[PDB]
Formats: sequence, structure tokens, C-alpha cells
Amino acid sequence: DLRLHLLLNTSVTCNDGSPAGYYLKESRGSRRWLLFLEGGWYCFNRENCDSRYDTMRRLMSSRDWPRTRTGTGILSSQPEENPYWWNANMVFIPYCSSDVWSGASSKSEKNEYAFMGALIIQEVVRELLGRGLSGAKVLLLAGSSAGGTGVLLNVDRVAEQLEKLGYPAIQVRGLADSGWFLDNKQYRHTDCVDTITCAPTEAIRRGIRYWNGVVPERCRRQFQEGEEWNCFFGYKVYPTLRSPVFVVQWLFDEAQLTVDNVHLTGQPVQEGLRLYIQNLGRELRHTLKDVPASFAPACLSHEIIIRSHWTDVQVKGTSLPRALHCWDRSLHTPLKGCPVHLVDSCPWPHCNPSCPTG
Ligand SMILES: *[C@@H]1O[C@H](CO)[C@@H](O)[C@H](O)[C@H]1NC(C)=O
Ligand SMILES: O=C(O)[C@@H]1CCN(c2ccccc2)C1
Repeated sequence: DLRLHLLLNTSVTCNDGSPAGYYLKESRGSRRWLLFLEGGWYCFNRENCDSRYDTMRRLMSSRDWPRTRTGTGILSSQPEENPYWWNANMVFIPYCSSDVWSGASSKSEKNEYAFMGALIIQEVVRELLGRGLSGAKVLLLAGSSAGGTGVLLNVDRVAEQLEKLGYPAIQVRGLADSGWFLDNKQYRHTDCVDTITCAPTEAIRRGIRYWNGVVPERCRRQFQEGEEWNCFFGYKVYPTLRSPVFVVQWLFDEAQLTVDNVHLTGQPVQEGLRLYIQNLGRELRHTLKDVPASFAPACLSHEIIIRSHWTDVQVKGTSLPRALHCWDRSLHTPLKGCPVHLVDSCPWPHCNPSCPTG
């Protein structure tokens, strides 16, 4: 249902220099726009992006992008699959910058790759205005995993872009899915080699210099020069944002456990690992105590909002599509039977019976 449009500005490129783009399915009756940021980890050094270019080149190049994409989950136009925003204008921005959407550089005779993730977002927004976005009432910038962190990094930058362009009426909002990470200690130590096993703290420290990534303004002014890597972590950057942001985060995100060098696959879970996993879930719940619009089930899973069965998980008897709807009403204090702060308290993966089974 979603049609590919490569960016008309040819200089806003993927990692290999091929043009970036976006998939679009218009809904001319609706004033609502969903711009989804794809995820897909990252690469924080040259001789490791090359490995990514060999087996994950679709995340670094638009050469072989399909002309058409199917909208799933919150990007679906069917009420059965998306009871929340099925009538909205759908935009899927493919992740081809490998920079957690923070780059604003350009490939040259001194850089192998281009990291323009932040420039991709603003250019898509720029080119969407002439295709109906100028009439929008709500622009919800959503994303999963790396895209979810990209939302936190870019939602204020999009709001200010629409304001400088002369669109004060467009309410820019954020939906950050599975991009709320902790810079915690690993369960077992590894050296930072390879993307999936490197500790979260050291991954971003290496990455942000390598991509020359940018961070939201007020967050940069708190941590200042050399410490902007702090702003890639939700519990640090979220208090500095001005746009309304809904946070969706599994309490036991598989990617968070991966960068922590945790592998729940074999029966014996010793008391040391049990303590680590329980403390991890406790710490994540604590970072969300002051996030008024949040959805955090106690599940071991990865991503939600573009999975076809995202309507099934419940926290305290409320599904995410309903929680997202109550969030809409809050922005039209607590509502009558329409909760927006939904954080599980039980301390072990799958203690919520509605957790995804597979
Ligand atoms: C295209 O995007 C690049 C990257 O930011 C920018 O420098 C350039 O001014 C843009 N060109 C046009 C015509 O918008
Ligand atoms: O699943 C993914 O896309 C990646 C897993 C680790 N990520 C991350 C870590 C720390 C800060 C921000 C992002 C994003």
C-alpha cells in the first residue's frame, strides 16, 4: 500500500551515497501523519560498517529497495490491525544511515560513508509538505529500536523545522518504541568488538564521534563537549525535550540484554543472573516513573508498534492502541478511565500474561 519515493534532493544520501527515500500512502480525508523511523542497530567504525555493507546493505543503500511496502501494525490502514490511527497518512522512512538517525555529515574524499540520518528526516519532512503535510494537524514521529532512539533525537528538531518554515499549527509528537536504553554495566564483560556485543555506553561513545552525530539542544548544553553520547539514552534526553513523547519499552528488551551480554536460552538461570535481570527491570521501571505517557510491559521481546499483533499486549488491562488514544485526548489532568501511564511492576520476564509468545 506504501509507495517508494526517493528523495528529490539527491545529496541527502544513504551510507553508500545512494539517495535516501520514504514510502508513502496518502489518506486525503485525514489531517494526521505518521512518519515511522525504521530501526536496525548501527555501525560505529569503518571496518565494521564494511561488514554491515556485505550482509545488511539494505540498511546502507537504496539500490535494491522495493518500489512498494506493506504497512503493518501502527502503519496499517485496517481497523482490525490498527485500531488507533488506521485512517492516517502513513510514512515509512527506511533506515539507511547506520547512525541512530543522528548524522548530519556528507561523504567526501576523507570519509568512506555518509551519515545523514538527521538530514534524511528533515528532508523527508521538507518534501512531504508539498504532498499534504502542510495541511496536517498532528505529525507523529514514530520509530522502533534505533528508530525509537531516533525519535528522541529528532522530535524537537522536526518541531523547530516546521516552526521556522512557517507551520506553527502542526502539532509534532513523538512515539519512541524500544529505543529507551540504559547505560548500565554488562552482566559479563566484553571488549567493544562487533555491534551486538559491545556495551551500550561504549557503542554510542564510538558512534557519535564516527557519525558526527547531533543531539537535542538543551541536552547538549547539559553534558557539553565530549559528553553528547549521554543524549542517546532516553532517561537522560527525555527530560530536555519539549515535544510530547510517548515511550514504549519492554522492561526486558532483547537488544538491551544483548548489549549487556545476557543470553536467556538455556534452562539454568543462576542466582547471579536472576539478580541482574531483576535489577535491570527495576532500573528501567525507575527511569519511567516520571514519564507520564508510557507503555512498559514486563516482557522479554524486541519492538512492538509495527508488528501485526501489537494490539494483543496489555498493561493493567489497557492495550497500547487504547493508551495511545488516551494520549491523544490528553493533548486535545488525568482522564476518566483512559490511562496513559502503564508500567508493569512484576519483576520477571513474562510475569505479564499478555507478553508475546513468539
Ligand atoms: C540538499 O540537501 C543538502 C544536505 O543538507 C543541502 O546542503 C542542500 O542545500 C539541499 N539542496 C536543496 C536544493 O535543498
Ligand atoms: O536495537 C537497536 O537498534 C540498537 C540496540 C542498541 N541500541 C542503542 C543502545 C544505546 C543507545 C541507543 C541505542 C539500538
